[PDB]
Amino acid sequence: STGSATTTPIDSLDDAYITPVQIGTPAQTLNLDFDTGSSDLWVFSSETTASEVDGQTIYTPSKSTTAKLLSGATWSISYGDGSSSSGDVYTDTVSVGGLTVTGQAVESAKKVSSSFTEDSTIDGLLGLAFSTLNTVSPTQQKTFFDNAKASLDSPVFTADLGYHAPGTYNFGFIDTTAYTGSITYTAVSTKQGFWEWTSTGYAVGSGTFKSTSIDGIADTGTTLLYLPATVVSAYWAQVSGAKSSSSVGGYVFPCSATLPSFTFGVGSARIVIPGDYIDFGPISTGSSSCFGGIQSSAGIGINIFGDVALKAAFVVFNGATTPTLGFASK
Repeated sequence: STGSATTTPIDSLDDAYITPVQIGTPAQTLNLDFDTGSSDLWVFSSETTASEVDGQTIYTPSKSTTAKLLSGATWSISYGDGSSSSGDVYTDTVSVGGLTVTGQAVESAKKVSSSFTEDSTIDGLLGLAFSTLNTVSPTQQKTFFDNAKASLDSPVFTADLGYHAPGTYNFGFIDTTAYTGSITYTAVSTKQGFWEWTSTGYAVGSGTFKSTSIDGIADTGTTLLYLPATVVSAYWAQVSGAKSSSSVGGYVFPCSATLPSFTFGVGSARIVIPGDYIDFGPISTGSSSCFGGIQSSAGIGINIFGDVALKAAFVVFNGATTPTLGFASK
């Protein structure tokens, strides 16, 4: 089998991407944030505290003839941005772009933190990291990809995120029309549960490529590119007036600037992020200070190849017995 679904930016900045997902019988369609940095499929629901729902579409398990309470199971998750959610668990039929999994754990939120409530466009998350990170207790549950894998034509999914435009998540096949050149594959460590890999270096604008190993995670659920402070300083030093602002929480730059590109290495191959992809707009409405799309990872504990990086590439998440990642230009 295969599946293919369009993913759409939630706003004019590409702060996140939503993909429609069918849950239950009859189908209830929710727009989920596909997150290769986490491993829970959780949704706003008829069980979510009413004051914490503000415009989201909810899953109502009592209206699904295929929903079954997973007795005794609870979940609770906290994300790198400080947000969180928790609740109980159902199993139900879940379909993405024509690919159907029966018995998928659908984690129903009883509580969500303010940032989720405040984002009316995201009805939940669909985790695509390794199932060892799944938070369901006392019986850990598998991701949608893990459950689908054996049925897929090939044990892979691909992320083709758009810049200020829709893109595609494919399951079970590699669309050879969706990228240019060849796909360069690179090793993955699953030891932390992430799609963790090592970039071979970077360049700023037309500058020379610096060969240096940068371990990080391919994370569709993170907006920006988080890299070591040395790399990030080298980038922003090429932008007149750019500075790190403790009050804003990262590098800002004059909105009048033209940003240089940023290149990252995948083996001997190179992925170029155009400068425009690094502009996240005014820090507050009407400000002439703009927020940068490349930020330091120094306070995180891990480097994160988020959407800013991934949207410059066609990315293969290869879930073969030894997983690997593939990157192609497009």
